[PDB]
Amino acid sequence: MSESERLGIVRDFVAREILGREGILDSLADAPLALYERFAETGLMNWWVPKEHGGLGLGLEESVRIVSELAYGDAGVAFTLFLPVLTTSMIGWYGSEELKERFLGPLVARRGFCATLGSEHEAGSELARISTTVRRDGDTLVLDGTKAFSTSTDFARFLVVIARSADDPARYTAVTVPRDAPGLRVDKRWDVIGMRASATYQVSFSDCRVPGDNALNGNGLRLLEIGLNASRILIAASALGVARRIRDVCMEYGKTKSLKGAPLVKDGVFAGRLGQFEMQIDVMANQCLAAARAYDATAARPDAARVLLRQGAQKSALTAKMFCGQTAWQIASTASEMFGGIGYTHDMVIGKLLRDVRHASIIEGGDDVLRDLVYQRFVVPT
Amino acid sequence: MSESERLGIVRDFVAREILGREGILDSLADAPLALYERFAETGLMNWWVPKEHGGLGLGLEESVRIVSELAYGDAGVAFTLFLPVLTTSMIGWYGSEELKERFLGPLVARRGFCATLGSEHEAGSELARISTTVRRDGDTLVLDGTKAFSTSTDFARFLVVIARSADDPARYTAVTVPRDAPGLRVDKRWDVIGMRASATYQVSFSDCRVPGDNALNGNGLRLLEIGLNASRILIAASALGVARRIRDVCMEYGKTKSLKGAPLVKDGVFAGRLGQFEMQIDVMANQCLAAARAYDATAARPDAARVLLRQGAQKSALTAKMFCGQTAWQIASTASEMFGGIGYTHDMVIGKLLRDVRHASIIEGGDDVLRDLVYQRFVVPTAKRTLEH
Amino acid sequence: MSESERLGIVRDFVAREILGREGILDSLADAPLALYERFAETGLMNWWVPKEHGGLGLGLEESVRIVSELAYGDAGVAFTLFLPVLTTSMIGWYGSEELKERFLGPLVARRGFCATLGSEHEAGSELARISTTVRRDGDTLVLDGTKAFSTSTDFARFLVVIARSADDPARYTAVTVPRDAPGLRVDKRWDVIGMRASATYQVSFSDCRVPGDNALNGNGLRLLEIGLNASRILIAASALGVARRIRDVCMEYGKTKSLKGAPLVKDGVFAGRLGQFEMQIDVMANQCLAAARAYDATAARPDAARVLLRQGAQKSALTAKMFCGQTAWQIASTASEMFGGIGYTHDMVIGKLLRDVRHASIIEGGDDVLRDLVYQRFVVPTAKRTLE
Amino acid sequence: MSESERLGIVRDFVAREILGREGILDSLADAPLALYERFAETGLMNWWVPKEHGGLGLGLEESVRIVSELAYGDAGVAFTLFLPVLTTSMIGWYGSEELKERFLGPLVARRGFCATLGSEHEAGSELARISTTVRRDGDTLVLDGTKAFSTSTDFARFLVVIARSADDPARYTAVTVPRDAPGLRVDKRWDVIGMRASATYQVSFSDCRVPGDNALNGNGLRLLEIGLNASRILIAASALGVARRIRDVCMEYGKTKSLKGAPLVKDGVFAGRLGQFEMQIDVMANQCLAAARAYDATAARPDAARVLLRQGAQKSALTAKMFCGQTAWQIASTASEMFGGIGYTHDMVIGKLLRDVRHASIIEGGDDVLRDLVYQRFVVPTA
Ligand SMILES: Cc1cc2c(cc1C)N(C[C@H](O)[C@H](O)[C@H](O)COP(=O)(O)OP(=O)(O)OC[C@H]1O[C@@H](n3cnc4c(N)ncnc43)[C@H](O)[C@@H]1O)c1[nH]c(=O)[nH]c(=O)c1N2
Ligand SMILES: Cc1cc2c(cc1C)N(C[C@H](O)[C@H](O)[C@H](O)COP(=O)(O)OP(=O)(O)OC[C@H]1O[C@@H](n3cnc4c(N)ncnc43)[C@H](O)[C@@H]1O)c1[nH]c(=O)[nH]c(=O)c1N2
Ligand SMILES: Cc1cc2c(cc1C)N(C[C@H](O)[C@H](O)[C@H](O)COP(=O)(O)OP(=O)(O)OC[C@H]1O[C@@H](n3cnc4c(N)ncnc43)[C@H](O)[C@@H]1O)c1[nH]c(=O)[nH]c(=O)c1N2
Ligand SMILES: Cc1cc2c(cc1C)N(C[C@H](O)[C@H](O)[C@H](O)COP(=O)(O)OP(=O)(O)OC[C@H]1O[C@@H](n3cnc4c(N)ncnc43)[C@H](O)[C@@H]1O)c1[nH]c(=O)[nH]c(=O)c1N2
Repeated sequence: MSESERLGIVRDFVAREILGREGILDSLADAPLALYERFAETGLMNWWVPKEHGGLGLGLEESVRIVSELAYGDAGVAFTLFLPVLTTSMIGWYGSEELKERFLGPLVARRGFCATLGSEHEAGSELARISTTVRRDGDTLVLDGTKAFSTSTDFARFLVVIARSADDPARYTAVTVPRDAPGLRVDKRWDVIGMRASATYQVSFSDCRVPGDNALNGNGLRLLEIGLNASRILIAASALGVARRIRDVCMEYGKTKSLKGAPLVKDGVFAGRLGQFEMQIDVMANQCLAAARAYDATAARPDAARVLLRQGAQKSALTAKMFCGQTAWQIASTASEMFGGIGYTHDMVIGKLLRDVRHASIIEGGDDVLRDLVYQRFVVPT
Repeated sequence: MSESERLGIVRDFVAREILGREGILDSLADAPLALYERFAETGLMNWWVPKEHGGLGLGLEESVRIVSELAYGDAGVAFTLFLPVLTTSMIGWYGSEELKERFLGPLVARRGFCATLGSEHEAGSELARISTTVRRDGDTLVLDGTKAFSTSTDFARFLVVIARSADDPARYTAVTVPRDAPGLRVDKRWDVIGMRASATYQVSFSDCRVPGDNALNGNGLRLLEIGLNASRILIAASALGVARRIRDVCMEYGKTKSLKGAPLVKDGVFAGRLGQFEMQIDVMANQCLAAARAYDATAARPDAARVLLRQGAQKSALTAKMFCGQTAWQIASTASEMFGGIGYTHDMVIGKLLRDVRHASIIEGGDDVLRDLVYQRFVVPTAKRTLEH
Repeated sequence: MSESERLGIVRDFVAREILGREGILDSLADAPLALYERFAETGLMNWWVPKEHGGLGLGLEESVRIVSELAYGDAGVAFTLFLPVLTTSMIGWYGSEELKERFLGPLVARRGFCATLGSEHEAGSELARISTTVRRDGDTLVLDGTKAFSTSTDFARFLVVIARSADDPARYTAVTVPRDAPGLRVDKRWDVIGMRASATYQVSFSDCRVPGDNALNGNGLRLLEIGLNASRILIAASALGVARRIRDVCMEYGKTKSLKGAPLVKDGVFAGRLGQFEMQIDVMANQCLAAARAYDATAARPDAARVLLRQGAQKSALTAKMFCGQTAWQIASTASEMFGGIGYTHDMVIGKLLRDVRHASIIEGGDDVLRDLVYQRFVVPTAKRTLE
Repeated sequence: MSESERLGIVRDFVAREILGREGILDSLADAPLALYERFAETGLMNWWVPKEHGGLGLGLEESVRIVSELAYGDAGVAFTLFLPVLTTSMIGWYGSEELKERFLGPLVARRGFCATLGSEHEAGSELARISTTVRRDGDTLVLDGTKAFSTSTDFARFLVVIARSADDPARYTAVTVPRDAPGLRVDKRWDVIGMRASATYQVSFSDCRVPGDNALNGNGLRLLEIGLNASRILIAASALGVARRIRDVCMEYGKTKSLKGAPLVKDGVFAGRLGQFEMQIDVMANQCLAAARAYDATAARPDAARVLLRQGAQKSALTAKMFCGQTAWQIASTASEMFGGIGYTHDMVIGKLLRDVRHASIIEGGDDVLRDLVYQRFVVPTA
């Protein structure tokens, strides 16, 4: 199947299961929504997983296009569908071959979800301070602690938990945990203000025991940073998709709205806003594609796992999320006033799109964290 | 009671009835919420209505402070409680003595709401194009048409409707209508994204008959512009109140959030944001008060109704709502990213405050409409006369 | 005469001596320009100095209107003419009666300038770290050190220098120094990017000796903060004046520029920008007037000097300079693109007005300094109190 | 000659002839400055001209890197050196072989400048209203009219003038004119507020006669739009280079400025600003490269001239100039306040860089014009 044919399948899924269903998608309905099963039936679930595990092995450049099309429909749906790339990419590069086969093989075959548990309430983004601990006890690993936010965990097949070693407090380990391990408790689902088609949870571990072979190889904080390269780029692509939707929603309104005796699409102030939007969308698209191409070129190296350990955070993954999160938010903010009073009602979608797009600058590192990281890694040394 | 004790009563009301009860206020609950009757128990309902019409006669300058305090708790509650100033000010200035005694005379003692119906879907802000018509039938006026948005109408005691005459080339008339006039239908309540403690309705008229004496005296679109001077200033005051709440929510979060081994209130980036917020709040407050003082000075003139026909839209009422609506949105927008992931949840109030404060730049004229009005009314005539000219 | 007649005199001065003379004012010519002596002849120099010293004693509210009219013509001319209020207000409240008669009397009668020397290179705005010292030597004070920027000093009658005592753990003192004091050296004039009708200097002291009675009474850094209340409000009023000029320059251009077959003043995008400008000018004006009225109400109190030591920096003086500096810069930035290519030449004044208005957010404390000061003085203590 | 080697030559030229010389560069000195002859001596003048006319034939992608390096030193020097691409690309695609041999050949070998005269005062960007006229007189063309702004004209070898046909008012023609043609008058040099190492002129024509074959083939307004694809992308690349310089000036100041007991490079507000600048520079770079790569792919087609007549303005050329002009101005605006009082003096370069970068959003179409063009061409039709 061609790349163009796959994108048409995604576009038909959006038109068929998302567009016109903003009501249910924005309702924080019992998870998972049936539409996720419908996406499974496309054959495109986990589309990035390598062919060695029965996946399609699609590159991140193609993923940018897929995610932009999904998020045009609903950013919470796109998020839920691409975010497992964070977990699978960490397992792909730093798990043993037997661990990869135990978890990734079934993930693809069963059309399932997985999740990564990094965030904690008190540590915040200062991840050296995380308090979730992992202890060796014979042939098992023992997890204890509370993890603040993780998406899809309740219906995931397995999780990767970033933990600090109690044995050596200077050591951090990523630990694979199956969903129904003893001692794993889903504490609650968060009442998110947007992306309300996604489900995000607080999770607690108390004497949670898993086999010793379940740890990934490497500093868990460095592995997390590497896994976030893919998800940060696709969060940027999601913001691009919402901005495209906002543009199209403005044009649909402008065709029928009258001002000064003509459709609003003929008005100079409106034209100026939409031309600025289109410029911004063009730049966001080129930035996402540049970042994805760089990601794919590195992942194609036969030594990619070792190369990525040296690299850590990819500069253009950080800058793509920063730029697209800021720009799509600014587009939504402008458009939130372009529909008069009806734009202040749920009869128009712009209110939802604005809440949805707000996630991009917040999740996986806010812009204070990421500005500092870009500065320390790519300005100070240069 | 002093002005200071009245504001203490308003603050106590917000503390007792609004703060901590944000869930019900954001729920679009069946209207009117019981808290509006509880506000009437303070003695402050319709606080601006002149002494000559049975009210406390508080000035708009004091109203700015009252609204700011109410909106600090909830902008939709504030909005519901001050918006009738638009209606009562038009009737007080331009209604006949008989009409004023019939509708304004009892309003304060009844603790009643009233509403103004200007907006329409097809006309937009081009109200010269309104399609709600008023036709004369002997000593009676007959209304027909659909009005797009009006706040509190369902539980209001009476309304003022802006209509175009069906008997004249281009004549506009403000017509007073009791809530239960036959022919008046409340079509639906709007599912608003914020201010969900306020209730706003679409309303239709079919052969709705009222006495000819129910028409206010004057060009109805000019009367509406004059009435909007007060509500535009108080919308600005509401945005100021929400901005003060956002500042305080940031400080409360910063006291217990840790960064680099110390509370966030010690961080330089945080301090910079809050110092900027405080500057913007100070500027908003001085603009609202300046606009209100100017309004009060005109309204105290003995010929105020005649003066206001000549003046029309007050420049600083327009610029107050423009500035405060923009600034408070910018503050909420900045603050929406200052709480990390928990700020993306309903565990924090910022998401609600962002939806609430968004109303200020939209309602009673968006900023494209208001920039053009300021330009045409004040910039163009001035440009004739400048030292650079 | 009346306040309106006074403002007409200022407007006439601007129309006759400033407007149309962009080239000379922007040239960093030998200072002071002759137009300053022309202004002296109006009888309005040092218009704020109290009548007890021969001055007109005009309030800061009126000063806002005067300065905005001057700055409409040229922000550097306005700056040069109002900035001595920083120095004279400190001397007026915290100098001895003898010191006030020795310096303020002649300043008015002789139509002179004076300056305040606070800023230093190494200390920056962290003026607790200033390295300019003052040492007692019997009944005389001895000053040593380098001061970074001070306006009009070379042709000023006298200065007030903020110094750190060499005889105390941490004592700061404001010291009056006559221009002809031996040991006072004007190192150089700064080649400023805008306000090139003003002259600002680096100044050094070496064994510069003055009588002990030349010291003002009080913590020198607090006195400075109090003196800056007036000058910060008037910097705000200057930015307001420049914003008014930018609005008017846009309207004059728009009347004769054609677009889509009609004057640009009929265009919707233009109307929106100018409506936004006018909103911002109105808000700036009301902020400046509020700050000035609060300043005037405090200064009218019989115990004003004592009250001001307790109050220090005035919240609305800081917020006025912050707001007007940011807003006038935003207006100039927008306008710098509104004239097409001719706007990128000296045939239009917008390039100069942009450079001129840039001063307002930089001078007398940048916005990083001022946001932090507003935060520490007004946000942190009131967070002890709030309904939430 | 590797590409990295060529870029090293450019960087060495910037270090030798530009850095530390802001005084002279900002002074609107007698033009052309001697440094342009020094650039000619590198062998890189007119580096984009195809090898068919003796040029190096470098693509626009490499040109983006070259211009960014030049503009890092001085945007006005960069502008003067790359802007002839507008003129040469028009002649290359729409001139006859004889015209190309007559004007493009010698341009490369003689290391000269050429210029395009499009803008007019009364027409503004409403170019259908241009009033400069061209009339046929036998086998010759007669030009009459005043052109508002043209860069390097006084020392150019030749010009392309956009004119309206006096015979058929519906027709627009691009006409090549030798600099020394009788009837061509350089009226004045504009006193520009920035890029004061460049020279831009008002030019008038009175009975200016040239051979008929000096005309390019095609609608002159469409040809101008096509030529502007390259120059608009390189204006964006110039703004990028100035933004990189501003970042570096901030870092050099922050290393020696003290704040709360530590160098300013340790301060959180400063780090936030510079991290934001670096993100914006990365995005600008990737947008310029994407636009240049699309330009190069189209220019490499055998039928490029025909393809480009259909295409007209390239979307990503417009969006690159729009984005980079806005972003680099915003960076300059923020930095103009980051140096305290010394930043308000000519002891610091930020004042000049601010004036320099201001050109990018203004020249070759302001953003009101370009937002409307992007809207009409790329938003409205895509139903
Ligand atoms: C819907 C949804 C979905 C998910 C998640 C959250 C949400 C809301 N997350 C967690 C999310 O990625 C996380 O919330 C963000 O990275 C932000 O980190 P914190 O909330 O800890 O705030 P954090 O502590 O980083 O920042 C909070 C505030 O503190 C200030 N601050 C922080 N750093 C600063 C600095 N350097 N300088 C100045 N100020 C600074 C700022 O005001 C900032 O807004 C997650 N997690 C996970 O592990 N797996 C998952 O699947 C998901 N998915
Ligand atoms: C919660 C709530 C409560 C109320 C109301 C609304 C809501 C949402 N209103 C109505 C409200 O005041 C009204 O919606 C606003 O004035 C805006 O008018 P329109 O919705 O018609 O949009 P409008 O047609 O004015 O604008 C829609 C869009 O058109 C564009 N546009 C409009 N004018 C333009 C211009 N000059 N130039 C360029 N673009 C332009 C802009 O994109 C703008 O966003 C009301 N009404 C009433 O009568 N009584 C009441 O009590 C209330 N209360
Ligand atoms: C034309 C002209 C005229 C005058 C003056 C200057 C000029 C240019 N001044 C001096 C002027 O008031 C002084 O330049 C400003 O107050 C700023 O002080 P510094 O230059 O020391 O920079 P300062 O050290 O305050 O700031 C420099 C940079 O450091 C950063 N920074 C500083 N504080 C920060 C913070 N808290 N947080 C984060 N970042 C921070 C910022 O990047 C800022 O731009 C003056 N002086 C005088 O005594 N008498 C006079 O008459 C005049 N008049
Ligand atoms: C240093 C320098 C160098 C050069 C040039 C200029 C300068 C200053 N130019 C000319 C330059 O490209 C030209 O100035 C710009 O394209 C802008 O065109 P106009 O100046 O005619 O203003 P234009 O008329 O396009 O715009 C002026 C103002 O009108 C308003 N406006 C315009 N269009 C609008 C719209 N659609 N909607 C709303 N408002 C609108 C805006 O306020 C705008 O700022 C040139 N020319 C040439 O032929 N050859 C060359 O080499 C050069 N190089």
